[PDB]
Formats: sequence, structure tokens, C-alpha cells
Amino acid sequence: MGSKRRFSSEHPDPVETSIPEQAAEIAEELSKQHPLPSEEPLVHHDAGEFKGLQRHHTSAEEAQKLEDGKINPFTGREFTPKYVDILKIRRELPVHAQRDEFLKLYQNNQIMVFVGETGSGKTTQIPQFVLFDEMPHLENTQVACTQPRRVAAMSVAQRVAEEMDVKLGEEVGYSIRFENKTSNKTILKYMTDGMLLREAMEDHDLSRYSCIILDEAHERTLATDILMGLLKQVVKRRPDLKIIIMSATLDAEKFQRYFNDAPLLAVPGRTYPVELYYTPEFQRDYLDSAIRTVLQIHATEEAGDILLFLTGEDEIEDAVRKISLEGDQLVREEGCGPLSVYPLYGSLPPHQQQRIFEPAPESHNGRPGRKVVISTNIAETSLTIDGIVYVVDPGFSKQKVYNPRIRVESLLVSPISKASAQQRAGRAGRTRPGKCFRLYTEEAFQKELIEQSYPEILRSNLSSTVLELKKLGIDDLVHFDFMDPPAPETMMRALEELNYLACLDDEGNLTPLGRLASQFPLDPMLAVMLIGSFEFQCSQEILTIVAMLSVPNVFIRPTKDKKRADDAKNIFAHPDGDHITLLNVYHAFKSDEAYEYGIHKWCRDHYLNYRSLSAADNIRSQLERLMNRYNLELNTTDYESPKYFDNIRKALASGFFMQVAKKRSGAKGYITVKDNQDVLIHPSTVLGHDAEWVIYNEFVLTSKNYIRTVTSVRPEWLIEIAPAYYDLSNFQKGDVKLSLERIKEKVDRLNELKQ
Ligand SMILES: Nc1ncnc2c1ncn2[C@@H]1O[C@H](COP(=O)(O)OP(=O)(O)O)[C@@H](O)[C@H]1O
Ligand SMILES: [Mg+2]
Repeated sequence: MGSKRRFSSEHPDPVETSIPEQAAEIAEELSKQHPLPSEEPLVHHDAGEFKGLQRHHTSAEEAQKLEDGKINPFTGREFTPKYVDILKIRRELPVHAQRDEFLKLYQNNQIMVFVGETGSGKTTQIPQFVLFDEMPHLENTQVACTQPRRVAAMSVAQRVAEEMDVKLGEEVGYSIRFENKTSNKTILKYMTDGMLLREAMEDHDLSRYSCIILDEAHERTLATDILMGLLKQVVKRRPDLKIIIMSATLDAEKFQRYFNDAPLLAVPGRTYPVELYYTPEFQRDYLDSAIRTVLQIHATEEAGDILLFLTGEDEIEDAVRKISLEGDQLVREEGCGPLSVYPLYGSLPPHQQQRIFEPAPESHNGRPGRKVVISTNIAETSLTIDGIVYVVDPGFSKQKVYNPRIRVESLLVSPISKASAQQRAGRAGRTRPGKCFRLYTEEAFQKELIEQSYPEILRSNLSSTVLELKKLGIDDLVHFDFMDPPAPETMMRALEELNYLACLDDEGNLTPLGRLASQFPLDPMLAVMLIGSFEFQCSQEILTIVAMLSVPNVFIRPTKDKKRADDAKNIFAHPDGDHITLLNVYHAFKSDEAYEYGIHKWCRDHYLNYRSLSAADNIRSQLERLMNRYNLELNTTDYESPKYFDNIRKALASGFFMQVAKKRSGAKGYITVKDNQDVLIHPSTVLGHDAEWVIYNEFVLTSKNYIRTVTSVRPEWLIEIAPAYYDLSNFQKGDVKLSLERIKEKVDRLNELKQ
């Protein structure tokens, strides 16, 4: 890197030998032939209803006047009765008592920090307060409000659209990856932090916004950490941009310092007392204990809804059916009030999200009707369900973990932090004195649980982050002003990986491939695989595989019904090719037979998750549009062609050649090309005899090291496709890999001369 790296046939240029790079160059030239247009202009309504209001000199009183008026200032329409009822209710939120104090701070500072307990009205009200003082629409801009969580962004936008008496997708909208609900009319845009990051990649100054509100900063996601850095600089280049940092942690010092001694507004807490119940003994099996305590609460405690925290969608759906079924049994057998039960988790469709806010069912019984929401930690600080009085806290969540010594992420179910435990308990005290049932000991809470979780950036593989920073035009990656810097070595490794992928050249600059990959909301390996696929004559099939990989395991395997579940899977299963299996299932899911059969019944009878398949369907559609937009041809070859499956395996390889494992000759296990790790094929797939080399999607770390979602690949293909990576010079000494790598190359040379 110091002097220009030299390349040669023995140590080749990864960019020059990248098949996907070749595709990107073809696509780039096509685009350069018909340069795509610019963003459609924003549009707004102005009939003088804002006359008399002066930007940045607004008051709560003036705003209230408009809100109290008969006609909606942002539109031309009469305010509805629904609106007025919602209006008087939300005016009770703690944030309203400080509206004027907030405006003052907003008016006199470019950056401010805003802290308050969840439920106090931060996400719903504040951005509305800003619309009145900022009148962004009259100056041709919007205001962004960023959420770490998709569900918070979607549901809160739906609510705020109601609070503003406008249509969702119009004046108030949301933007999520693969799911956009905005238009030329949108003024207030709730969105994931990931999506604003992506907007910034296209427009470094985020010129479309006059105010950016980074919310739930206390979660310290990668995306908000990056946005905080970026915005700390953008703010020097645009005096017209205002920035609000919102957080639930009444801790602000560190944030204020980071943002050049920015001022702080704190909302006093209004939470009612919450009585804490602990288990006397350690609880080995929390699910059934959680279920038991929900039913006990419902049968014995007075009115008040229940919030149960679980860990993931499968577990949650399982608990929904068990609690639902036992609830019904309690009505008929003991005369309990009705008990409604709702799931909440990351992938829920919007309609279903909205169900959690439904009133508890009325009892015609004399015993209280009651709602149970069974939620992931979305319900920890990201949103509130009015009427919760009881929380059940098993003490676990799904957390990203990184391993520097093995260089790999993995999502594990792990004990929560004490701060998280505190937040969960707090949800019980929003409306009245509540109770929180912790499925662990008081000792464990006081001495075992870690105080605070580490920021995501310190628990992350940074290959996506590096490509993003590069796209943002950041050259000095080491000195990017992170609030908590990652270890330099994780960054270096990411740069190297991106170079091998040919997204960056050896001097750290974007290639045509890197530039194009940055246009897809996908991990670099996936985007590269997709980009190159038309060069392998199978972009239609790679399209579906990438969509299928962007979604949870689709196959349902009940513990008590394994045999039939497996029978069903084998209908689609491809030997030595889990990746092909995904293609089969999706193709069948889209079949006329399936549709004729009744799609939902079809998935159920086939042990398939309709929710995941439908999400894959939408993702495929959105990806196709990107491919049309950037001129990546949609390719396929005849299924009857001896090269069909070959092409697919090769395209997979072009992206995943660094996630390859070779069959251990002596130990009858597997060894990974990168880092030389001993691993076993995950139990969920059966290896065939001719599968000496496999490409794997995932590294799973239970008690042993497993490799999951594998497809066989010919070694000569790896060498042919990624010569720079499969150069024995950088290969450590012997075990089986280098050794049999040499053998492969020998065999390959030996074949040339004869002819
Ligand atoms: N669909 C909904 N989404 C969010 N909040 C709602 C919804 N329906 C009613 N509310 C009410 O409005 C408030 C939403 O507060 P929220 O602005 O999300 O605050 P914060 O962001 O500070 O946790 C809750 O206190 C609740 O009383
Ligand atoms: Mg909020």
C-alpha cells in the first residue's frame, strides 16, 4: 500500500480477475448511455394558513392556535373529529409541558440533545413541534426522524399520520429497506437509521432535509453511530440544517461533549412505582415459566394488560398459540375473562403490528378481559402500548456478538443488561402502579447481569460499514470521528476483504463494482454475487437465491413433527446444494399449483413459513427494480442444460469464495479456507460423497463450530474465479488445504499441455 502494489500471474489483481467487476463495467456503460433522471421535486400546500408564523420565532401558543383551528394548515382540508379527540389526548403527554422550552433550544442551537423516558412523547410529538416552528414544506424540505427499529418506524408513522390528520404515505410517511411509503407530498419522514444512511450515500449533505432527528440514540446502533459522525461534519457545511439527538437514557454528558457541548433538554420522569417479583431459584427453562406466569397474572390480578418479552419470532409464535389455547381453556373451565394475545417482532407486516394497540376484549363474565402482547425487545424503549400494567421478563434477547480471534459475527440468545432489565420493568408503570415478574434471582439481577451492552460498532464485522464510508467519500477510515472507535484491525480486515471482492482497489478506492454494490441494500458478498450473475447466465436464479438469503429459514420443523416436516422439505431439497433448495422452494411458492391450492394452506401443509416467503417475494421485486435501474440484465439458461447447476454454483462462488470449507481427509470433518477453522456441516444438511469442497452461508457457534447452508463447489472453479484469493503464497502451512490446493493446480496444469 505504501508503494503501489505490483501484480502478476502469480499474484494477480483481484479487480482485474473479478467476473462481477466485468458485469459492473458493462452495466455502467449502459447507464452512461441513458443517464437516469433526478429525484422528483417535493410538493406542498400553501394557502396562507401559516402567514403570521415566523420560522424559528414560533411559540407553543401560536402552534396550538393552528392545531385548534378548523382547517389543517399542512393540507387544505377540514380537521376531522378523530383528529380533535386524538389532539386533546396527546396534549397530555409530558413533552407538551416543555414545548416552549424545547422551541427555545431548537431556535438557538444547531445541535441539541433531548432526553426522556419512553412513553413521554419524544418520537410522536417532537417532530410535530418542529414542523410548526420550521415549516419545512414552505422551504422545499422535509424532516427526518430515524429509528433503529423497522417496527417503530412503521407503526409510529402510522400513528403520527393520524395525529396530523393526513394520509399515510402522503404528508407523513416512512422509509424502510425494501419497503417505502413516501411520496412527493411527504414532509415528515420516519425511517430506519440504515435508510437515512443510504440516502446520505447518494447525497452527502442530505440537502433534502432541514431538520434531522436521530432517535433512540441510546441503542447506539452502527447506523446511528455513523450518522452522528457524518452529521457532525455536514453541520459545518450547512448552517440551514438542524440536528436533534433523542435518547431514553437520562445520561447525556457523553453525547453533549461529542456534539461540541450541545445543550440538553430533559423531560422529568412520570413513571409509577413498579413492584418487582423475582424467582427464588435459577430458572433452567424460561418459556414454560413465562407462559405459566402470564396465565397466573390473568387469573389472579386486577385489570391491566400484560407485556411478555421473548427473543424471536418462532419462539413468539409458539407462545402465542400456547397462551391463546390455554387462555381459551381458562374461560371455559374457570370462568376467566377473555384473553387476547398478539405477537410483536421485527418482520411483522404493518397491519399485524397495528393489532397490538387494540383495546382488551370486554368481559361478559364479571372477571377482567385482558390483552397480552408477546414482544421482542422492540417494546423495551422503541414504542409503548397504552394499558400495560404487568411485565414478564425472562431476561434474554437476541444479541449480535463478534469474535475478533475467529473473525465472525453470530446472533446469539443471551442474558440482557441490567439497564435493559430496568427498561423492561419501567414499561409496567406508564399508566398506573404496576408489577414486573423477573424469571431470575434478585442476586442475578444485582451481580450477574452486565451493566450496559456494548455499542454495535464494537461487536461488528465492518465490511458493509467500510463500503458505506467509502461511498460517503471518507478516505481516512481510521480517523473517522466515531463516538466509540472500532479496533483498527477489524477495519483493516474489512478493507482487505472488500479488495478481494474487487469493491475497492488496492489503494482503497471504489471500483465500478464497489460503486454499483453500494446501490444495493445488501451485504457486499451478496451484492457482488448478484451483480456478477448475468455473466454466469443465471441472474434470474441468483436473484431469487439472494432474496431467499435475505430472509429467515423458511422451513418449519416442529420438534414433535420432525419426520413429516423433513418429508416436506425433501420435496424441494437439492443434494449437495442448500442454495439450490432455496431456489426450488421459492419457485414452487410462486407456482400456479400453489396459488390454485390456496397459498396460505399450501405453505402450512408444506411446512413453510408464508411470512418469510412473502418477504422474499417483495425483496426479489425490489431487487429486480434495482437491476433494471442499473442495467443488470436478467439472465437464465435452459434447465435441461448440463451447465444449469454449474452456472449457479459459480455465481455463488464469485461472491462467497472467502466462505469455503474443504472436507477433512483424515478427521472426516471440514476445514475453512479463511483462518483455517475446523468445523462441522450443520446437522440441518446431509453431505454427499463427491462434496469435497463447499461454499457456506453462515458460521454458527453453539458449543461446536458449525457451517450452515452449504453448496458443493469444484475447487478449480474457486481458483478460476478468485485467483488473487486462491494464491498459495498467502496460504498457511499444509493441514489439508494448501496441500490439496497445490494438488489441484498441478492437476490443472497437467491438463493443458496434452492437447
Ligand atoms: N400507535 C401508537 N404508537 C405510539 N404511541 C401511541 C400509539 N397509540 C397511542 N399512543 C400514545 O402516544 C404515546 C406515544 O409516545 P411516543 O411518542 O412513542 O414516546 P417516546 O418516543 O418518548 O417513547 C404513548 O404514551 C401512548 O399514550
Ligand atoms: Mg420513541
